[PDB]
Formats: sequence, structure tokens, C-alpha cells
Amino acid sequence: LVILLGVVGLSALTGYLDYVLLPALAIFIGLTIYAIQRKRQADA
Repeated sequence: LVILLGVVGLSALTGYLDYVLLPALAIFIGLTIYAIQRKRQADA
């Protein structure tokens, strides 16, 4: 569920915000993503 959001969320930032890093959206994708990863690392 984290991946989809990460891959589906990030894809939006780069293909949803037409930007490289969204100071508001990007951070969410980047920060949010890491959360999905760690969740699998420190968990699962």
C-alpha cells in the first residue's frame, strides 16, 4: 500500500506537479515515500 502511494504519489509530483521537487507536494512525496520504505525496513 505504501509502494503504490510512493510510486503513485511520486509519479504525480514529477507527472502531477510538472516539477522536480514540490516544496509542499514534493516534500510530501519524498517524506511520505521514505515512510513507506522504513516501514518495510524496520518492519515487514
